[PDB]
Amino acid sequence: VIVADIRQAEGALAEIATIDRKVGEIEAQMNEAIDAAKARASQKSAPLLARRKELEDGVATFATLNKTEMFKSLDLGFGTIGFRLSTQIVQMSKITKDMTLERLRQFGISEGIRIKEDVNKEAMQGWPDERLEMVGLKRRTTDAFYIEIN
Amino acid sequence: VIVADIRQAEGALAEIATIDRKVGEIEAQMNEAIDAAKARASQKSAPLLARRKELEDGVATFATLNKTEMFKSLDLGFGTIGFRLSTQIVQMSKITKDMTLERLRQFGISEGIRIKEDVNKEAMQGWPDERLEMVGLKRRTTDAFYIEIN
Repeated sequence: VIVADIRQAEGALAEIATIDRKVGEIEAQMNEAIDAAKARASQKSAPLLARRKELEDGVATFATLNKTEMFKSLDLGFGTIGFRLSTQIVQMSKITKDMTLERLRQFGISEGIRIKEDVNKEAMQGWPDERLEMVGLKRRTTDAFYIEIN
Repeated sequence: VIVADIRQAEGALAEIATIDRKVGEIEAQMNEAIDAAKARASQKSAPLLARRKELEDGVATFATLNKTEMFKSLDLGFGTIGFRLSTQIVQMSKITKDMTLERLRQFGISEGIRIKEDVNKEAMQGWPDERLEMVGLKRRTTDAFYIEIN
């Protein structure tokens, strides 16, 4: 396209604003198709997963109440049941994860700590250009074109 | 449900494995409905957004080539066009964001730095219970029931 004068811009920005209105409504129909699918899926499978619970439980009390004689891992053809040992490391009772860090740090244990550092671009903003230059940063100042539909 | 004997478990784990097979196929149909919607949406709007580009550009060269006389922000009824000043702070040319941090830190500027610390649960794992206790951590050891379909 070639926009040779002010009327021809006016033109373009009516078309553009027609596309925005079209597109943005293509994207309403998709979110109705997707909305509907998520709703069918979850409609049909809520009762199946309710039933799977009852049964899952079911076998559970049975396998505990009968535990001592019965087991490792009893094969049931359709799959295995049984008991497994999972160790997890967790906070002590009244101790937050930040208190564990400060302790790791009081004791000098840096292997205990995971750090992710980042530059604070907002204390930066109120610096002069020279202070930025010393920390390896520059203000990039753009004059950019904007079409801005109503 | 009440699973009073080994045959009745066998029962349950055939049903369960039927649900898993049903559900997990409800969830294939949804991802075909959603797959299809994302594909219609993006089919109809690829040409509309191609056209929006041509026009967007279009007005752009026109507004630059004609810049000095023409502008702030010319109103076109359907919306505004023009030029705006956006300042952004960015890395200097051969300087990574980690070198800017180390510099911030060489100079003692802690306001420049954003930290997010975290406990390394993997150096933890090879600790005795007592070392954990001092940093406020405990090994929680669970014996859990597992039904595990084939």
